[PDB]
Amino acid sequence: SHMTAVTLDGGWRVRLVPGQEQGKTYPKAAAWLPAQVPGAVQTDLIAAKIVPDPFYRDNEGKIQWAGLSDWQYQTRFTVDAATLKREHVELVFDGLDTFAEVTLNGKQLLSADNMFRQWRVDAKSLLKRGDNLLEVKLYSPIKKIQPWLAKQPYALPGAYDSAFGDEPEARHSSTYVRKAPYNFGWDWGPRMVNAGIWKDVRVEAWDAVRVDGLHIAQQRVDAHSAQVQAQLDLQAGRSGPVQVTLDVLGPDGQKVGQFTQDAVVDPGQNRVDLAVRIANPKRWFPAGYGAQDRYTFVASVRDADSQQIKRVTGLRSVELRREKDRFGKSMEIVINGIPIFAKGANLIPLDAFPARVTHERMRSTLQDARDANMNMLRMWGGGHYQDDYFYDVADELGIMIWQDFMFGGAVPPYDVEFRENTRQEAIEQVKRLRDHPSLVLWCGNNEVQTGWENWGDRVKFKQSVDPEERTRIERGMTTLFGTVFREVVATYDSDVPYWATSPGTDFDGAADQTNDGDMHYWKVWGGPALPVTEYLNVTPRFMSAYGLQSFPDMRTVRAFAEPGDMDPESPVMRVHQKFDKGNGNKRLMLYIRREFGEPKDFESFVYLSQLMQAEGINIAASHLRASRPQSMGSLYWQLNDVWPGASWSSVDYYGRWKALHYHARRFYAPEMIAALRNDKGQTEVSLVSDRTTPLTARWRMRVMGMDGKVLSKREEKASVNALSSQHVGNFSDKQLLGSADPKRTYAVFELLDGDTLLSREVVFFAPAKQLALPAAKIDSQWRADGDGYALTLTSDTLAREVWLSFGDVDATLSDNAFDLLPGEPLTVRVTSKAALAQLQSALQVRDLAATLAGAPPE
Amino acid sequence: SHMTAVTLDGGWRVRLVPGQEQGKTYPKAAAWLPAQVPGAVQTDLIAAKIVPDPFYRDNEGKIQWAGLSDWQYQTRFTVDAATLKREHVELVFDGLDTFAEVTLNGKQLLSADNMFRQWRVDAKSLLKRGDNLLEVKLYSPIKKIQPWLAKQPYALPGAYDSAFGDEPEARHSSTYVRKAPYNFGWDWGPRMVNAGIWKDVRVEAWDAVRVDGLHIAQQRVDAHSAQVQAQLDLQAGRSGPVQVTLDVLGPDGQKVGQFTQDAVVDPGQNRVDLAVRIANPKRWFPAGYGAQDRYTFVASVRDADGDSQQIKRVTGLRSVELRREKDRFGKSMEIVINGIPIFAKGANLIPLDAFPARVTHERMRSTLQDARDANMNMLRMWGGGHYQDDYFYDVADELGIMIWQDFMFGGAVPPYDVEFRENTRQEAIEQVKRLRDHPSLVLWCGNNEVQTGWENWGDRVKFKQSVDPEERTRIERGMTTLFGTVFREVVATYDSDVPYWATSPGTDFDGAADQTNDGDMHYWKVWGGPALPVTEYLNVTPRFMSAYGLQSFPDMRTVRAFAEPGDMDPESPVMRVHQKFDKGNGNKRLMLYIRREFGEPKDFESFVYLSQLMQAEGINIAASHLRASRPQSMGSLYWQLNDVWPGASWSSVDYYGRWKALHYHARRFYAPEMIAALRNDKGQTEVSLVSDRTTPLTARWRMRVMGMDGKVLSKREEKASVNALSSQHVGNFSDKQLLGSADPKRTYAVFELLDGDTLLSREVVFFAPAKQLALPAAKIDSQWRADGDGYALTLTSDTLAREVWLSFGDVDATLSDNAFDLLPGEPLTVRVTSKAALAQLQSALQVRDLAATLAG
Ligand SMILES: OC[C@H]1O[C@@H](O)[C@@H](O)[C@@H](O)[C@@H]1O
Ligand SMILES: OC[C@H]1O[C@@H](O)[C@@H](O)[C@@H](O)[C@@H]1O
Repeated sequence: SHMTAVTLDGGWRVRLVPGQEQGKTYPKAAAWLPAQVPGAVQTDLIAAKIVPDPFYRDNEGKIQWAGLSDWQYQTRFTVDAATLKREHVELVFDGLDTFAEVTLNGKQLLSADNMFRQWRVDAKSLLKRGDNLLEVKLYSPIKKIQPWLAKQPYALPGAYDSAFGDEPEARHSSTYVRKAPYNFGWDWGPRMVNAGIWKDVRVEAWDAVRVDGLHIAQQRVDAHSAQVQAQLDLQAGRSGPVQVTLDVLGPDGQKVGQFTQDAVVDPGQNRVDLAVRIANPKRWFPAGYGAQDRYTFVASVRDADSQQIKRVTGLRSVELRREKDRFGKSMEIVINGIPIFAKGANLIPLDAFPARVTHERMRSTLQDARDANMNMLRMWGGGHYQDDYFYDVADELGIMIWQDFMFGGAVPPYDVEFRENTRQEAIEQVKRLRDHPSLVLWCGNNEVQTGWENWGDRVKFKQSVDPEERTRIERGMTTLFGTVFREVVATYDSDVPYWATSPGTDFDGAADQTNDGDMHYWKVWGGPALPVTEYLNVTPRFMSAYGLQSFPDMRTVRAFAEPGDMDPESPVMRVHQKFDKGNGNKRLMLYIRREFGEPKDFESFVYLSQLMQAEGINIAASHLRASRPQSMGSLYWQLNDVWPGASWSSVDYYGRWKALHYHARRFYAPEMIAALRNDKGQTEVSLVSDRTTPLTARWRMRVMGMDGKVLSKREEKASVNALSSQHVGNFSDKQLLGSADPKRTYAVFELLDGDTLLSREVVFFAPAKQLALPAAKIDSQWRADGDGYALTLTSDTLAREVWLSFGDVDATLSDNAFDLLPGEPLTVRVTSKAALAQLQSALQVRDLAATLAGAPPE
Repeated sequence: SHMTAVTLDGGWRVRLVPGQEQGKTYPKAAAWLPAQVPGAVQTDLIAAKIVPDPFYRDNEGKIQWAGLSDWQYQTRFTVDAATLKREHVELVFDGLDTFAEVTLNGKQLLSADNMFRQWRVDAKSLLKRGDNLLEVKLYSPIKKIQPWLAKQPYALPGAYDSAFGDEPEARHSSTYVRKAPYNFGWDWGPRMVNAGIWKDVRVEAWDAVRVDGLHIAQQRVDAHSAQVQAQLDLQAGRSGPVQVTLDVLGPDGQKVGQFTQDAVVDPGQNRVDLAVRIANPKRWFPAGYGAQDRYTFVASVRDADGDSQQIKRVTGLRSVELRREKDRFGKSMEIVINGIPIFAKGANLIPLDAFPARVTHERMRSTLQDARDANMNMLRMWGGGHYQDDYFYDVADELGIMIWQDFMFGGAVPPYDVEFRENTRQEAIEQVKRLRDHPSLVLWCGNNEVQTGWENWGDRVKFKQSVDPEERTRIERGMTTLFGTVFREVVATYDSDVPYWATSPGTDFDGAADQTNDGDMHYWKVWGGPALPVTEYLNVTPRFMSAYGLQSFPDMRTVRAFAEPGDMDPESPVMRVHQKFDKGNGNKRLMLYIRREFGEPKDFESFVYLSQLMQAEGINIAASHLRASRPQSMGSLYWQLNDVWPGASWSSVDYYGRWKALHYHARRFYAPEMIAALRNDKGQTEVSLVSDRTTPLTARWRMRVMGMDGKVLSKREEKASVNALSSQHVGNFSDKQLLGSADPKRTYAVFELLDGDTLLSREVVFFAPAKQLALPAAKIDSQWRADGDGYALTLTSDTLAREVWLSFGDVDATLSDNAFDLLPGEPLTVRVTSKAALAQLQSALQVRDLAATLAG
């Protein structure tokens, strides 16, 4: 009949290839173990209790040997009556990580060398009735490449040194292998050089025609119409007639149209195209700009006996607008003719072990983005291309994906074999992902050009080789990221833009400029470690990375640590800090101390760390939105985590929100007031509106003594054009304070519609550690709210950065890390299965002033 | 209703833009003078007798001012009431050379800055009933670019210095303007920095829909079927229905398919694609590999008003593969057409005139027929020229001459600014869309010699090592983007069934340019550089040879056309002006090669003939060697086919279309079945039977060793079976075996390939340079016979006569053969084609041979 597929994900065992030193050291791993597919031998070893959980305390080093070893997977499967007589029977590996040799009933069947490629092999003649034996050998990429690398004239500038000394300094095998770069350890992740059959394996069988894919190519989309072309790829083993029927369903569920096309297919590849025009399309818009409407395209193929394939897709135009203006050349994402200031963050993998990521976690990550008012995530090139399901959720929720190809910043080799291996990966990933409306941009890599131009080790490298070799290496990069990826996108996903490298100017000129293209800014946190107010002096056309570190939630810390470890410079805490080769808690202390002095205890440390991060990023993100149209994007580093540890994330490994993620919802709000005080004692006030209509609204400013008294009060009408930022005042300290003590005085700025409160920013005139913050009495009052509750908070005085917690009880909050103002109640919604009485007793309430009180000197 | 178009080519006049010093110097140019459109102001001046013909003697210099000046074209044209009532009225310029500013009824209309671009402009609101005043101002690219260039930190390497000192040394404006590189002077052509409206101008008007193009996109083609997509590009002003009908006609003009598609168009651009599958297609094949079968696709577009417009494409169904596979010689490079690996046999094609606008269809056709007649299957259209006229490509489709199409970059390092890059991208798009449906265009190529120059030419090396390394990286990046990304992407987007090639010679940016074991090669160590003996050709065997050559002078009639008796000396000022290699001192290099083989020419006419013999025989060695080496090499494109003006060059056919000896030899060394008998410098003669047939060749070959005095020394004959598409070595003979102590100065060997009694191919081998031989004194008998339209001329020599050359003074006549060897006693009949009377022909007939030329 039609094609069939059977998944070979069960019955798998695994062990060390016989003869390795690791087999003597780990004899249990020399014998067969149950193996997960999809999975990793690493997680297989963990499940079998041969090694302890590498995420817990200091166990990271105990599993490093597995990445240095060669592995042998085995399974047995049966092929039945019907299957063996089909005209085609193929084995299909969706993911082999990475250097793989596949054997079927003892005969060599496939060599593989790309974690991101799908491998399809003709199996029919080698199969048999009943028991078949499938074997997959996986070779350590470190062990494989290093002996070859040791013999080379030079090693290309790579990624991170091994903390375990199993690779030479500045001689990294990772740049020579198409494998997720973060597997080799990063500056927020452990070194887990995974080996695995990390995606599904199938037996597939078919007769006359195989349906190789469906793509809805959008040719032009506007409000009047969408002209699309449904493109069907068909493999035929012989020449014959086919009949294709295409059904098109609206977002409402209605029936838009039915379309048919007859064709004769010929042996090999065949393309059958059906044009569809939709009048007055219900287009797909990013979050905050309308509905995430989508159409469904269902095609059937009758050959000489039918077959079904379905594509859900969203109609929209995408333009990367780069227009000359007074700040140079712009960079802005334009969806359905709407210029969208990009609001979001950088997305890294969801786990050190990618095969074990649940749908729930993928969905949760995106819903977190959504709830924090983000409209774009950048999928950073040091990770892996995501699961289909992840992209489904981004389509549904309206989170735009800026999709890096998976180059993380190492300098690639220029040999043809590497290039062509990478091309086929690119083609496969672009074909896989192209029909997701959320995928609006493709980007060749993370930071390769800017590293080559600005990082000391690249600069030293490129000047130490002969200039003729430098040209070869640069020609390699230019071709890979300027031609190969660009052409794959142009061929297979032609309606979306391509970008050579982030950050860059698409190879027009140099990387990382402030008046053209995008920028990653790291002079704050990294490098000279400048004060966070320096963020106010940087304004590129698009900021695609910047950030600050903080510790995860308390619950998360207890999850990888035990009381003996509860110190910023404990061995276990050090292991969980990956920045600045293990001594990055000093950098964190630097920033914490500047604003808050010395934390009283480890609890306050975690909190202050999250405040330092949250308040720092608020400065930058607000500054950038306020600068429109000078800037048109803010993607902070980073959204998420791979493991329990310190990082730049706003949401930790267990989905727990940091203070940053709650602040993010505010500074990314559709209507926002920015009031940002610079180091010159100048406070600039702007009203920002992402609305497509005019905003008629008022704003007010109030100057307050911390003793509770009002000093001055101003209010004005405001008319803000659509999609703009309007500067509405610029106030020196003298103007705001008069002779009032800066250490005892603050300012409140609010934006209102009618008198519904849209946004608020509270301004201070000194580092918090120098303030005379009042001691707040905060009043709790609960109330049923259906399945959840309403918690109302009232403070007699200013309370800064109020943090609500419930110990180990499970409850999430509509808001947290907020300011309370004198006599002004704030109600949050508490979601929890726990009863009112238990949330009563569990509730802990922390604030800045109470936290700073009783603190030691520095 | 349906779109209408009026060509605005009549009634132009032209003059210097007022206010220039040249207006004082050339008062007649300051006044209005008739202008020809298409044309050049240069040729308008010549027609007006304001300057003498720059092709004649040393008149080149007298017209240089015109390239340094700004020009004002003007014409009046009428627009009727109906046109003004169409929904759309546009002016279209197919070609402005180059920096142009267009004005209509005194209002600025269009700025243009690319010779190779088409410019369409909305004109309707500016037009008026009755008379309209159209003006085009053209600005000298030199005068415009040089003051800017002078303020730059460096100038990019590229092109030729001005022999007239009107641009500083190694600071060339041409690099920065999109204009035919050879206009600024080249090493076989004069400096004619043309300004002109050099292609047609039209007023076009349309209502509901404008049909912007038809393209037949070949998806897959084999013997069993061709799956194609007829792609219609429709411009609409308003939303509404269209019905498209498509007729498909086979090579015999009979309908092989009929198709219908309805669609609704919307404002702007629309694509209507019709899938067509042709069962058992009659595919297009290159010359020598079958018929040049073509299908005609006729589309009719009924718009929403119910009006119909027709558009047509004649095309050829064929698969093209650039096959590059690892083998014992490295990595191959061969073009494969309809599954047949074709050894490429041909030459490099340059423009047909220094003034491309006056080239006739007749000259285009004749150029391609010459190639056909010399057994060529491929011309490379070299990037220093211009994209050719539509008609030229039609004729190539017709005759089966494949075109290797360079984009028009000739070797200069280009600047890396975005504006230049995007200007060029639009030129690429427009050219690829215009040319894509010619089956003859089988490959697109980024440029001529940019990479190999950058890597191997002293001035580029010096230049790139002199700038800051960060600047070197910026320039290299600009190149790699332009030639590696932009052009590749245009071809992939708009002509995706043909291969793209970043640069000739090269490896497509995989690695370095000009390798012997990967990609193609331009080889110039013979003629150029160290100037090696021509037998060194036997030592050079790249995977594909896409340029190489030797110079010669043009036909004596062509020489007489541009020089007078007083000028007939190779070092006369006039002959030097017409020698453009090495700053006019190329006759030194020419004499080097001539003297090496033949000694000192007797007189000037002997100099011309020996120059042609030197070139013919030298190229013979190389071309024969490359074919005999198959599959090590899989292409021979010699530099060059043709000329842009009368002068010394590497061409085999001169500016007036007169065949040189090389062209007659080319027909022999490119013959489908060929015997190669090649003696190297160590006295070893390798004999190969070369067969381009797609079937086994069952044949015999033979050899006869002869004394100059007529005696027969030895003979041997042998049956041979030659595989399809192959070269078979069938002997290697030392001088000792061939000569057996006979004097090498007094002995020759004849090699022959036969099929049955039919002689297919003959090679005559010698054992010493001609100037060392004891060539016998030949007595050549000639006898004429009427042959219907023309005449049969039978020549019979009593001794060997080498390289017999037939001519008729200034009497016109063409020959079926020339520059041939006569063997003692063996008559050769040549067909003589001529309007002239037999009486005049017999009277004018001159017979030259090598021994008599060398006899002093
Ligand atoms: O250093 C924090 C992060 O900053 C980003 O810009 C990239 O360089 C990442 O690879 C890195 O992990
Ligand atoms: O030197 C003769 C010719 O050689 C070719 O390879 C190119 O370099 C041409 O530009 C040149 O005119």
